[PDB]
Amino acid sequence: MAQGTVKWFNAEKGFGFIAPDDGSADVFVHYSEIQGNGFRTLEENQKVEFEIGEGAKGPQAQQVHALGGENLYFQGHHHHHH
Repeated sequence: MAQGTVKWFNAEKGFGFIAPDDGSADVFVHYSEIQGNGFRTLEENQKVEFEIGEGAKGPQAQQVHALGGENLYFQGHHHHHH
């Protein structure tokens, strides 16, 4: 297993790269391997968990589950006070 942060992901094409927490070997992401909430996509600068395997472009992220990270959205901006 491995975790990291998707450094960039092309949602249109369905591929990208993650910077693993394991020292970041630049793991290649592919939408078919992504395990999301219905989406097979990732957001740039998002935390993620995956399994590094061997692909044509080097290390490939298999079973790519989006961890998220910054989950404090829609709690501010407009009236962070009752």
